Amino acid sequence: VKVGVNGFGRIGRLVTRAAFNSGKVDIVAINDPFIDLHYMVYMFQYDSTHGKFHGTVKAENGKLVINGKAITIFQERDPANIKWGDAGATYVVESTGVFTTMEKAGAHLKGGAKRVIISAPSADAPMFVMGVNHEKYDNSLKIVSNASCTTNCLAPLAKVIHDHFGIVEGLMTTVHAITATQKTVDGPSGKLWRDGRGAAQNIIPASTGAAKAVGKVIPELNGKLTGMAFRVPTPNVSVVDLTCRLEKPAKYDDIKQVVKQASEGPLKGILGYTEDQVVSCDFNSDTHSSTFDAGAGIALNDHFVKLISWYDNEFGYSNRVVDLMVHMASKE
Amino acid sequence: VKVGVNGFGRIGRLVTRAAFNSGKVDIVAINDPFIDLHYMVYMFQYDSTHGKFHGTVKAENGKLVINGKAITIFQERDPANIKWGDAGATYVVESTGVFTTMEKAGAHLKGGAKRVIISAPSADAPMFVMGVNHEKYDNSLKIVSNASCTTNCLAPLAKVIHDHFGIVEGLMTTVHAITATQKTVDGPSGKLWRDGRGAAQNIIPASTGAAKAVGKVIPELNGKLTGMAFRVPTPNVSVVDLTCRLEKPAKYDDIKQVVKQASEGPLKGILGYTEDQVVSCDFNSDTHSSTFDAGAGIALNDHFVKLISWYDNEFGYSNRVVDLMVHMASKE
Amino acid sequence: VKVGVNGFGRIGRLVTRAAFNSGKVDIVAINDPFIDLHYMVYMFQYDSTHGKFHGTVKAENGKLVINGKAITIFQERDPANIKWGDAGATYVVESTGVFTTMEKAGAHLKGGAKRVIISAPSADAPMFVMGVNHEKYDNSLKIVSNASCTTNCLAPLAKVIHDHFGIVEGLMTTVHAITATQKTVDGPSGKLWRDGRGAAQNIIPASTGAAKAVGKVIPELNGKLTGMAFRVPTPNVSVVDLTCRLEKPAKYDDIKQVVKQASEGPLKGILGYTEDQVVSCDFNSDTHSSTFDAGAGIALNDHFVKLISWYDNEFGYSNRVVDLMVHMASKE
Amino acid sequence: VKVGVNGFGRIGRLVTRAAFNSGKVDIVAINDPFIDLHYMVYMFQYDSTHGKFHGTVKAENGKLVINGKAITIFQERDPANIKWGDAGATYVVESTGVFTTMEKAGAHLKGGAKRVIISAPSADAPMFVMGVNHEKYDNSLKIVSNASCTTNCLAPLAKVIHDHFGIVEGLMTTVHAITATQKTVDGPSGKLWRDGRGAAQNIIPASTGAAKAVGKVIPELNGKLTGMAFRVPTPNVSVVDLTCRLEKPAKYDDIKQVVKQASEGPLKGILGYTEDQVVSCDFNSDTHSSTFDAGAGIALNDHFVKLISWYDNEFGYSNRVVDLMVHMASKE
Ligand SMILES: NC(=O)c1ccc[n+]([C@@H]2O[C@H](COP(=O)([O-])OP(=O)(O)OC[C@H]3O[C@@H](n4cnc5c(N)ncnc54)[C@H](O)[C@@H]3O)[C@@H](O)[C@H]2O)c1
Ligand SMILES: NC(=O)c1ccc[n+]([C@@H]2O[C@H](COP(=O)([O-])OP(=O)(O)OC[C@H]3O[C@@H](n4cnc5c(N)ncnc54)[C@H](O)[C@@H]3O)[C@@H](O)[C@H]2O)c1
Ligand SMILES: NC(=O)c1ccc[n+]([C@@H]2O[C@H](COP(=O)([O-])OP(=O)(O)OC[C@H]3O[C@@H](n4cnc5c(N)ncnc54)[C@H](O)[C@@H]3O)[C@@H](O)[C@H]2O)c1
Ligand SMILES: NC(=O)c1ccc[n+]([C@@H]2O[C@H](COP(=O)([O-])OP(=O)(O)OC[C@H]3O[C@@H](n4cnc5c(N)ncnc54)[C@H](O)[C@@H]3O)[C@@H](O)[C@H]2O)c1
Repeated sequence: VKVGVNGFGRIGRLVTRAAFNSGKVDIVAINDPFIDLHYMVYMFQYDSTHGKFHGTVKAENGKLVINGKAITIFQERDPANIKWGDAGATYVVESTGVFTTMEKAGAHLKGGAKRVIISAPSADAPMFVMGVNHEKYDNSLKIVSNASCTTNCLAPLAKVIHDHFGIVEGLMTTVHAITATQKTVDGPSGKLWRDGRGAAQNIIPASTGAAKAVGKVIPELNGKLTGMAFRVPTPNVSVVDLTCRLEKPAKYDDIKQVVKQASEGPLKGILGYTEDQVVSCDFNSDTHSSTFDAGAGIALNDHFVKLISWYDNEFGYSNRVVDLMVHMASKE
Repeated sequence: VKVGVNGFGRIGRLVTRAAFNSGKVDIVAINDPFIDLHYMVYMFQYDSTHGKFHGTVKAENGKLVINGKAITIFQERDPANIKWGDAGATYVVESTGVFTTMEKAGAHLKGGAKRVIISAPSADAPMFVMGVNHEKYDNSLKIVSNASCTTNCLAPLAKVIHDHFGIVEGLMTTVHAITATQKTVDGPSGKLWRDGRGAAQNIIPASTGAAKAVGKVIPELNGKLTGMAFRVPTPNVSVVDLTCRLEKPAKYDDIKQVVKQASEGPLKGILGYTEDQVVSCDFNSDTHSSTFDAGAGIALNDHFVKLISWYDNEFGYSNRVVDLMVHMASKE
Repeated sequence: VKVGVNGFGRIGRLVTRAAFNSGKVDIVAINDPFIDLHYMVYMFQYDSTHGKFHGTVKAENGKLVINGKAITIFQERDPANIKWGDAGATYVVESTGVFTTMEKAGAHLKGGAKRVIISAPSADAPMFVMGVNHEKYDNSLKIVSNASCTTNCLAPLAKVIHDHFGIVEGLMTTVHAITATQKTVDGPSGKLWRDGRGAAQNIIPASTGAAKAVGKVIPELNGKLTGMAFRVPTPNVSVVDLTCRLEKPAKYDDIKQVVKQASEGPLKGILGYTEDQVVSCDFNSDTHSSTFDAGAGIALNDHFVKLISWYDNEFGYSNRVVDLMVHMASKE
Repeated sequence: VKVGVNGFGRIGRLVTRAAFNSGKVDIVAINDPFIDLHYMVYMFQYDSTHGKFHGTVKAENGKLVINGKAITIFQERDPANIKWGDAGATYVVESTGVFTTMEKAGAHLKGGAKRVIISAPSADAPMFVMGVNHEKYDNSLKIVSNASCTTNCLAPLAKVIHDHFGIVEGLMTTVHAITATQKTVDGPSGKLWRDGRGAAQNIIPASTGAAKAVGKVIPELNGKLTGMAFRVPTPNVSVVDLTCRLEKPAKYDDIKQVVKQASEGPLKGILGYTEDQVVSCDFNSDTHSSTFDAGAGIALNDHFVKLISWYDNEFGYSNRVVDLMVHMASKE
């Protein structure tokens, strides 16, 4: 399938890296009004977090050429003015953070594209998570969402645990790395005041919808989960801390067995498992959605427990975008 | 009342700063084999976290003089070889991290001191927390402990909540700043392998006894609490995240009213209260033990809730050491 | 004397802090289209780098009131649409970073202000540096500039050394803390590509005009100095490293004596001197423009030498703005 | 040639990585009293800066097995008690930082080893630098030194420039990343006071012998160079800033040509060259000793210039150790 990209940021660029890594998806066009053709070369070649690109990159005849495949470049602010059709782009990835409703994202179809994928949650487009509800996707749907990074970590874990023991109620905290909507020194952040204070200096509390959204993707758990977040001064990689009460009694060692079996069968590639003494930098550029840390958790008794799971928020999420589009294309 | 210090580190120096500010406690001797007389002047004058000392500091006749008070300096590795009595030291503060049992800390009395206070938890000496059980102290006790920084934050908050609504069960996480037992780059750390990885780079999980210890200080809650910790890259100030279940039903607003009343009456100076949009740097050099953040917490139901409280782990703890010794002395 | 502020950022707010502390300058109006009235209270009360404000701050009748003085608030993007005169603002401080030429800054006079001071270098307005050329100011000048933070550190030091021994030639490097034009993660930065890479992760080279500009402020040194900069991951405080060649021979001790004498006489308050073992945090909220570090420098010969000087780039500069306006007003 | 390692730290472990990468050197024994057999596996597998080892690692029959080669493990404090001979170790790498003179390092020959290489400067063993004086090595010599990380960056650059234009005099500064002799919070550091202040918080000045040592390795430049250092809060990668005066006149573009030619001929693999807009993270795990940055430097005139060169202090240096031992072995 042939693909386009709107917004060449952290997610936009890493999705592009992943597609050339696989060879199931082919990238044929890119739009970003604030990055010119020569500046694109530089930003794709060099990366502070994940390292130099292994391959070749240059500019020839007004196009971007990676490993020898030529790509068409555009520079528009309004999405209705982009000529996707002429270039041959059948699916579009929307990753600017500015167009997350159905009305707004709809503008792409006007330029001659078939379907659109939003790289964030949505107030009204239907949400999917690979491993959990992806089989509910249908070819009547022209606009869809891949949810948030945090929701892709929490959802696979809660499904296994709910199926085998049963969840009565629960509360979540995430300790999360820094992103591009934060600030270097104290400053203006609009309506959300704590989010504008110095990012290199502070621990910062913040809101999250990620836990209530599990209830859309798993109906049975609707109304039984919620949570919050802290932002801390590391540049990539994050962690989930889930505290919950169970229906059926369960020793800690029984919980471990069930999680390892799922990682070796149906959820291979998505949910991992480990007993080593790891820390955050050990998961930099890891491709899983969720990895269970067996040593770091604890139980008060047979009905009340605390569980711990790690995730690369940039590079894990990027690879789930590509997987989603492949599934979709097999149902055309 | 006149006092001695064994260990001139982060706690040892800041206790000394607090006592000169207050003026009920008087410091008359100091022991540290690794810091000579001229080096002591430099370390007390300048501080990276809390700033310059306002006052005068100099060296005269082989003694350390601050605002005109002369202090006797010693350099011994073995605590039994030290002559406290001769210098006139009636209480000793033990803050080296190496002598935390009753056998080991007992050596100070062989040198002619009356009573000893350990600045950390203990396997066998009795523990106290101002505001919670300090009225159970009595004259027969020669060796005592002031517990940990985390236990001084959690204990006051749980006593209010247990008294008014009742705690059935609960689980705790603390997000904590870096300390002097960590390492600048990957290296050896003994039995705890995760503790030696790079402190400037990582989020690091670790164990903590601070929640079980609440059960010794408040007998009724023995066996109903436990928890863990993460270490993150800030130089000072930490936070508690308590998830718990209640006996009597309670709306969020009712919980707020009960906490504000306690802060304004019998726990004034120990427990604070706030509704402003705060972050970690806002509590640097604050003197409270625990401050409730009303905006950051959340409730699932009338029986299931998440509560949030801040603490300066260096400077809050230092001031509680001083308060304890005053109580003690006024009962001799 | 009564004054206005256009741009309530890091400099705009700290100038305001300095004036209330001193008491010769009085603030009566403030303009910032992106910070509303209630948001202003919060940003002035709490500060990550310098700490809480000691005083009272509140909102009453649509005006901002600090220790009982009411201030008029405006919200305009175009500086010509602003009514300075009506509020009683005789001088205006221009600290947005967007209006640094004479055409552009001229718009403030159309609103009824007398004189304007630009808080940055300028292509065409005349530049002044207290201690060096401030006595050349005169009444005919309606628009002026206070130069950059780096130029206020270098200029006083070079004038002493040129007067006593003579400078043939020289080259400068500054190691500088992070500012608000940098980025949290890899991203777009216009014409300067290196400036947009992750600020928490990297050492970053950049250009600076600060050394050539010394040649406008001291005509005799025109064409004999230039330099560059590196940006590093601290939140405040910077350092100068000057390498130079001399006309008259000079031992290191002779250089020290000449610098101490100037600090104790005609440059008191501007140029400091020290022989203690200092580091960067020791100068946080210091009010000098330049402090000579005697231990850190070194000489190859009696004609070839390396000199080292520290500066608080936020709070030192803020106090020089206030001093300039006093001089000006006492000559009306 | 068969090789042993004393001190399994940052350098000790990365040298071991490099030798299995090449296949010119074979590692057969390791000594470290503070890291037991099972702890060695963990520290070699996982790395915060350079990433997971690509290969296999396990423990079998009391030995360490990497990619299937078995290695003998020892646990001694005194180097005279190690049985190098029995294990078959013909050369020994000394990387503890405690044994840097000829007397002290001599103890290894008593255990039955042939020659020793010190991974640091030395008060009396003879020093070498690949690319510059390695051809002066002789088979009469039993104990030798590979100099410091900084000296391996400066020396190759100064040789090219001195040969083509001539150096009359010069002064150096290095901006340098953090290491394991620093501290997480303010504390005791012995005789060097600034070196014990908080490493995550400050810019710290320090001494260096690296520039005078160039005069041993290049006799003609003895007495014409010296310098100093700043330490800053990044975990790896450093930079050199050399300011110097020339004999023969030279335009900037002439200096560039000469440096590029040397990088493509005799000094290929040791000295690099670049015109792109790079920053520090772009050189993480780079194998060169010195890379010239052409955009970042500047000239005041035809006789007076400032030059800039980057270096991975951990991973560049490690690969030069291995190269030295190969050369040596060809002269047996
Ligand atoms: N950073 C993460 O870990 C992460 C994880 C999951 C989801 N996301 C989501 O992905 C989106 C972007 O995240 P990001 O981290 O890549 O931000 P980013 O700033 O790194 O990237 C955004 C890009 O959008 C471009 N852009 C802006 N306006 C545009 C327009 N009108 N037309 C075309 N291009 C435009 C910018 O030039 C920029 O390159 C957000 O909605 C975010 O919620 C981020
Ligand atoms: N920093 C905190 O958050 C905190 C809070 C509460 C309690 N504590 C506890 O206080 C104790 C001290 O902590 P710190 O943070 O000051 O550590 P630190 O390393 O800053 O201080 C320890 C000091 O003890 C000295 N020392 C070592 N051996 C000695 C001996 N034989 N005689 C005299 N002095 C000796 C060292 O030179 C050093 O000055 C620890 O047990 C710690 O757990 C720390
Ligand atoms: N921080 C330093 O070290 C330093 C030192 C000396 C000089 N300066 C200079 O001072 C100037 C301001 O610097 P800063 O560090 O406070 O930046 P900042 O971003 O902290 O402050 C800029 C402020 O200007 C406001 N602004 C933008 N457009 C405006 C408009 N039309 N009207 C009114 N306000 C507007 C923003 O909301 C913001 O509050 C810059 O030119 C900078 O170069 C900075
Ligand atoms: N870090 C760098 O960038 C760098 C660069 C060039 C040279 N060096 C030099 O290499 C040496 C070590 O540097 P490092 O960064 O690897 O320090 P490190 O702490 O990382 O490694 C030192 C190791 O020595 C072991 N050790 C200590 N005493 C011992 C003994 N008696 N016997 C056996 N083993 C012992 C320790 O257990 C530790 O593993 C120093 O001399 C340093 O100057 C370092």
